Amino acid sequence: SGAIYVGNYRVVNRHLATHNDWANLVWEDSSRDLLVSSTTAQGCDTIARCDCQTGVYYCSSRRKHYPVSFSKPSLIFVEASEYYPARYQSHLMLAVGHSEPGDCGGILRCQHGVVGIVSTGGNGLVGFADVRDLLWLDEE
Ligand SMILES: COc1ccccc1CC(=O)N1CC[C@@H](NC(N)=O)C1
Ligand SMILES: [Zn+2]
Repeated sequence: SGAIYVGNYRVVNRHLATHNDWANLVWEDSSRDLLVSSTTAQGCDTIARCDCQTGVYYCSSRRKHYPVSFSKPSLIFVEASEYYPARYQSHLMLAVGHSEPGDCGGILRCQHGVVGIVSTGGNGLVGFADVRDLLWLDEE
Protein backbone atom coordinates (compact mmCIF):
# COMPACT_ATOMS: atom_id res chain seq x y z
CA SER A 1 0.00 0.00 0.00
CA GLY A 2 1.00 3.66 -0.29
CA ALA A 3 0.23 6.97 -1.98
CA ILE A 4 1.81 10.29 -3.10
CA TYR A 5 0.24 13.40 -1.52
CA VAL A 6 0.99 16.45 -3.70
CA GLY A 7 -1.08 19.63 -3.54
CA ASN A 8 -4.74 18.58 -3.28
CA TYR A 9 -4.14 15.23 -5.05
CA ARG A 10 -3.69 11.66 -3.78
CA VAL A 11 -1.90 9.35 -6.34
CA VAL A 12 -2.40 5.61 -5.75
CA ASN A 13 -2.14 2.35 -7.69
CA ARG A 14 -5.45 2.05 -9.62
CA HIS A 15 -5.82 -1.56 -8.41
CA LEU A 16 -5.71 -0.35 -4.72
CA ALA A 17 -8.08 2.63 -5.11
CA THR A 18 -10.81 2.89 -2.40
CA HIS A 19 -14.53 3.82 -2.80
CA ASN A 20 -13.61 7.31 -1.54
CA ASP A 21 -10.96 7.56 -4.30
CA TRP A 22 -13.51 6.62 -7.00
CA ALA A 23 -16.12 9.03 -5.53
CA ASN A 24 -13.52 11.91 -5.68
CA LEU A 25 -11.87 10.95 -8.95
CA VAL A 26 -9.59 13.30 -10.89
CA TRP A 27 -8.00 10.88 -13.42
CA GLU A 28 -7.37 7.17 -13.91
CA ASP A 29 -5.54 4.99 -16.43
CA SER A 30 -5.62 1.18 -16.29
CA SER A 31 -2.72 0.85 -18.78
CA ARG A 32 -0.48 2.79 -16.33
CA ASP A 33 -1.99 1.29 -13.04
CA LEU A 34 -2.58 4.85 -11.79
CA LEU A 35 -5.52 6.72 -10.20
CA VAL A 36 -5.61 10.24 -8.78
CA SER A 37 -8.28 11.51 -6.37
CA SER A 38 -8.86 14.91 -4.74
CA THR A 39 -8.05 15.70 -1.07
CA THR A 40 -9.32 18.23 1.43
CA ALA A 41 -5.86 18.70 3.06
CA GLN A 42 -2.70 19.85 1.20
CA GLY A 43 0.09 17.29 0.88
CA CYS A 44 3.87 17.64 1.32
CA ASP A 45 5.35 15.50 -1.45
CA THR A 46 6.88 17.26 -4.51
CA ILE A 47 7.12 15.62 -7.93
CA ALA A 48 10.51 15.27 -9.66
CA ARG A 49 10.75 16.97 -13.10
CA CYS A 50 13.96 15.37 -14.38
CA ASP A 51 15.51 12.43 -16.28
CA CYS A 52 17.15 10.62 -13.30
CA GLN A 53 17.72 6.87 -13.72
CA THR A 54 19.00 6.34 -10.13
CA GLY A 55 16.98 6.83 -6.93
CA VAL A 56 15.71 5.20 -3.75
CA TYR A 57 12.48 3.25 -3.18
CA TYR A 58 10.56 2.08 -0.10
CA CYS A 59 10.03 -1.69 0.25
CA SER A 60 7.32 -2.49 2.88
CA SER A 61 8.16 -6.23 2.88
CA ARG A 62 11.62 -5.32 4.22
CA ARG A 63 10.71 -2.08 6.16
CA LYS A 64 13.67 -0.55 4.23
CA HIS A 65 14.59 2.03 1.57
CA TYR A 66 16.95 0.73 -1.17
CA PRO A 67 19.01 2.58 -3.77
CA VAL A 68 18.24 1.44 -7.33
CA SER A 69 19.13 2.03 -10.97
CA PHE A 70 15.94 1.94 -13.12
CA SER A 71 15.06 1.88 -16.84
CA LYS A 72 13.42 4.77 -18.71
CA PRO A 73 9.55 4.70 -18.80
CA SER A 74 8.54 2.09 -21.37
CA LEU A 75 5.79 -0.26 -22.66
CA ILE A 76 6.39 -3.65 -20.95
CA PHE A 77 4.44 -6.92 -20.87
CA VAL A 78 3.34 -7.65 -17.30
CA GLU A 79 2.23 -11.14 -16.23
CA ALA A 80 -1.27 -11.95 -14.94
CA SER A 81 -1.85 -11.24 -11.26
CA GLU A 82 -4.90 -11.12 -8.93
CA TYR A 83 -5.64 -7.57 -10.21
CA TYR A 84 -4.98 -7.61 -13.99
CA PRO A 85 -4.80 -10.20 -16.82
CA ALA A 86 -1.39 -10.44 -18.62
CA ARG A 87 -1.12 -7.20 -20.63
CA TYR A 88 1.16 -4.35 -21.77
CA GLN A 89 1.65 -1.59 -19.17
CA SER A 90 2.88 1.82 -20.27
CA HIS A 91 5.19 4.37 -18.54
CA LEU A 92 6.72 1.50 -16.47
CA MET A 93 10.38 1.51 -15.24
CA LEU A 94 12.13 -1.68 -14.11
CA ALA A 95 14.91 -2.17 -11.56
CA VAL A 96 16.64 -4.96 -9.69
CA GLY A 97 15.24 -4.90 -6.14
CA HIS A 98 13.09 -6.98 -3.80
CA SER A 99 9.34 -6.76 -4.13
CA GLU A 100 6.16 -8.67 -3.08
CA PRO A 101 2.58 -7.88 -4.27
CA GLY A 102 1.69 -5.72 -1.23
CA ASP A 103 4.76 -3.51 -1.79
CA CYS A 104 2.70 -1.59 -4.44
CA GLY A 105 2.44 2.06 -3.49
CA GLY A 106 5.95 2.48 -2.07
CA ILE A 107 7.57 5.71 -3.32
CA LEU A 108 10.57 5.87 -5.68
CA ARG A 109 12.38 9.23 -5.32
CA CYS A 110 15.49 11.05 -6.56
CA GLN A 111 17.24 14.30 -5.46
CA HIS A 112 14.49 16.27 -7.32
CA GLY A 113 11.47 14.69 -5.61
CA VAL A 114 9.01 11.80 -6.14
CA VAL A 115 9.53 9.83 -9.39
CA GLY A 116 6.77 7.18 -9.13
CA ILE A 117 5.33 4.28 -7.10
CA VAL A 118 5.90 0.51 -6.97
CA SER A 119 3.44 -1.16 -9.40
CA THR A 120 4.89 -4.59 -10.57
CA GLY A 121 7.65 -7.08 -9.70
CA GLY A 122 8.82 -10.61 -8.99
CA ASN A 123 12.01 -12.72 -8.92
CA GLY A 124 14.24 -9.91 -7.72
CA LEU A 125 12.74 -7.25 -10.04
CA VAL A 126 10.60 -4.26 -9.03
CA GLY A 127 8.66 -2.04 -11.52
CA PHE A 128 7.56 1.56 -10.89
CA ALA A 129 4.75 3.57 -12.47
CA ASP A 130 6.33 6.91 -13.54
CA VAL A 131 4.54 10.18 -12.64
CA ARG A 132 7.15 12.74 -13.88
CA ASP A 133 5.21 13.46 -17.11
CA LEU A 134 1.96 14.38 -15.23
CA LEU A 135 2.66 18.09 -15.12
CA TRP A 136 -0.88 18.97 -13.95
CA LEU A 137 -0.09 17.43 -10.50
CA ASP A 138 1.84 20.71 -9.77
CA GLU A 139 -1.18 23.04 -10.21
CA GLU A 140 -4.95 23.69 -9.46
C1 LIG B 1 4.70 -5.85 -6.98
O1 LIG B 1 4.15 -6.93 -7.73
C2 LIG B 1 4.68 -8.17 -7.55
C3 LIG B 1 5.79 -8.42 -6.76
C4 LIG B 1 6.24 -9.73 -6.63
C5 LIG B 1 5.61 -10.76 -7.30
C6 LIG B 1 4.52 -10.48 -8.12
C7 LIG B 1 4.04 -9.19 -8.27
C8 LIG B 1 2.93 -8.86 -9.26
C9 LIG B 1 1.59 -8.66 -8.59
O2 LIG B 1 1.19 -9.43 -7.72
N1 LIG B 1 0.88 -7.57 -8.96
C10 LIG B 1 -0.36 -7.21 -8.26
C11 LIG B 1 -0.65 -5.82 -8.81
C12 LIG B 1 -0.17 -5.87 -10.24
N2 LIG B 1 0.03 -4.52 -10.79
C13 LIG B 1 0.17 -4.23 -12.12
N3 LIG B 1 0.52 -2.97 -12.41
O3 LIG B 1 -0.09 -5.05 -13.01
C14 LIG B 1 1.17 -6.65 -10.06
ZN1 LIG C 1 15.73 13.52 -10.45
